Amino acid sequence: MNDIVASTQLPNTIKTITNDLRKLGLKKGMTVIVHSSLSSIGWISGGAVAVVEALMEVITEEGTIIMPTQSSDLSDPKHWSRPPVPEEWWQIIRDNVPAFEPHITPTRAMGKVVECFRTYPNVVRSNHPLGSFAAWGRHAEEITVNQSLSMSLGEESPLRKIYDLDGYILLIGVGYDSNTSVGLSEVRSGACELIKVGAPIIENGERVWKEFVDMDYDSDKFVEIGVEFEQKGTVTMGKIGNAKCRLMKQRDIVDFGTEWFRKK
Amino acid sequence: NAMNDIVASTQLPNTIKTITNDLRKLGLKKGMTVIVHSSLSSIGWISGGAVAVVEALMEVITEEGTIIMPTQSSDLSDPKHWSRPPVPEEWWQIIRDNVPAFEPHITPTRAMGKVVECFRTYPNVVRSNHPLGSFAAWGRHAEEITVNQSLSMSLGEESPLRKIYDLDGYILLIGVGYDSNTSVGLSEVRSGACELIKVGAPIIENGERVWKEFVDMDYDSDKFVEIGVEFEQKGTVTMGKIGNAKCRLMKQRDIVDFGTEWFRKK
Ligand SMILES: CC(=O)SCCNC(=O)CCNC(=O)[C@H](O)C(C)(C)COP(=O)(O)OP(=O)(O)OC[C@H]1O[C@@H](n2cnc3c(N)ncnc32)[C@H](O)[C@@H]1OP(=O)(O)O
Ligand SMILES: CC(=O)SCCNC(=O)CCNC(=O)[C@H](O)C(C)(C)COP(=O)(O)OP(=O)(O)OC[C@H]1O[C@@H](n2cnc3c(N)ncnc32)[C@H](O)[C@@H]1OP(=O)(O)O
Ligand SMILES: [Cl-]
Ligand SMILES: [Cl-]
Repeated sequence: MNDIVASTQLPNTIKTITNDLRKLGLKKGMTVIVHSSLSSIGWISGGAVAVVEALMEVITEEGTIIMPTQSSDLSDPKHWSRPPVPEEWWQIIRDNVPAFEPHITPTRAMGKVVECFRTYPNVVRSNHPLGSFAAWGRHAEEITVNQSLSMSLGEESPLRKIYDLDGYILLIGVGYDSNTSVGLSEVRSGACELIKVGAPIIENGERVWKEFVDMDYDSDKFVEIGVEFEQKGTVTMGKIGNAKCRLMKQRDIVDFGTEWFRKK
Repeated sequence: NAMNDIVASTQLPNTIKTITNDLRKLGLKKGMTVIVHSSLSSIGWISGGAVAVVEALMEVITEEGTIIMPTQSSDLSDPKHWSRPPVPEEWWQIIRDNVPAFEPHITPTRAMGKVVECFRTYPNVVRSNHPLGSFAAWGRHAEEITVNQSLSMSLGEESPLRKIYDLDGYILLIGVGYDSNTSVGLSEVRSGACELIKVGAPIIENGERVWKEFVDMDYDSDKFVEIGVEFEQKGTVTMGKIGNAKCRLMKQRDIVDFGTEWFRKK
């Protein structure tokens, strides 16, 4: 916090952030999926809330804002790597981990900006226990509704609805390893193996541990993809405060990513 | 490596069930009024994290009891007085003109913890109207406790601390000490322990952002830990473990009355 204060000349505000966003190319009526690091911007008067109102101010109710709202805490611990756990636990976890509930389940590894956004009124969340998304504005409903359990990031997912709407991805202080849209590139190219997975859901107002199948998604290659993608000079770059940001068409990068994965 | 440590220091995973046992053996029970302060990590590894702890509390207290937690948002306060991290005066007036108004369902808390962030978003959980020192509550007296908080004297005789007092309710500390024990700020108000300062914050007055100036105590938890140590000598605090976390259950009137008397004796 001390550092963030020191590295900032004047405070970022809803107004400054809003300028920065417009200079960069965000505009009224656009569809955008947003990924962010709050600290990278520098000190902000209002933190997470300011970044959310600024996005809202620029895009407006006639535009649409989406953000990933992933809750991997709820996943089968068999496959747990980041931190791992003893096999005696596994079956206890499956039998006791609380079911997914849109309004309730916290995100993990998404950031304060996402935590703040998902609790806003009129912001709606998709129905996936592990790979949900939240959306606001004009196509909120259409984007978040009827996500399939299997293939969370596939052709029945919000990623594809953003694709069909020819929308944009915005990266604030983060690189391609956070660019969830490229998962759809994975699916479309068959980049990863399938695995049997599970999660807890409310089936008939009744907790149930549901097994189903998904890709072993891997953002390991995303950064590489992004570097080679940017050689085409189709990404807009500029600062929000101190943060290096990026604005691109989602179709652009998803299509590049599909072709890239195949070329291997 | 923290998540790693927490896992390593845990024998079997904490769950809604285990946490609920521990609460009951400690003395939490149906129909009780309780203000809860916590460190999630202190418990050890929990299947479901914050959500587990929240459900466990509801499971024990039930809709016939009441749960309260502080939902403070000091981010929104006049930067003149900022100490923890400070900011150049050139900013100060900009901050007052631009920092977003408080909104109960919107404004994140600062320094309260994941358990509070999770709690305040639960349905049926209602939050008081203060832009800096709000509280959130659930169950039988949720409404009565959180309603009509005065601007000035946030933690005073028009605050939720007092409503908890009148109800003869409890304080629960999970993995945290008396420096987190917000109730004692009533003791401060009752005893006149701190100076009064002209403060401000941004509110929605008529669907309209307004910077409001008003007056409060310069509240100081610096002495709480000392107060707590001397308080516990009377042996009226119940102690026990939730997972790995050393916990404490006491009657709020007990500690607030001791605290009022303590502060005066000086
Ligand atoms: C394959 C896939 O799809 S990947 C999943 C998609 N992922 C995403 O979209 C998330 C992408 N973002 C990231 O990965 C980021 O690196 C993060 C969020 C993980 C980490 O970024 P951070 O800035 O460290 O975290 P975050 O954005 O939550 O903001 C919190 C930090 O901002 C800082 N902060 C607090 N208040 C303020 C303020 N007023 N002004 C500026 N900074 C502040 C604090 O440092 C805080 O950290 P703390 O929680 O340790 O106090
Ligand atoms: C006088 C007054 O009015 S002041 C007091 C008002 N405030 C309060 O009552 C707050 C009381 N609590 C405190 O003071 C504590 O020190 C805190 C909350 C500030 C810090 O406690 P922590 O345990 O570090 O954090 P918190 O309670 O948010 O728990 C989240 C942490 O638990 C850990 N965690 C995450 N998942 C799990 C899990 N399944 N199991 C266990 N731990 C987990 C993580 O470290 C997380 O922190 P990070 O993810 O940011 O690294
Ligand atoms: Cl668009
Ligand atoms: Cl008195």
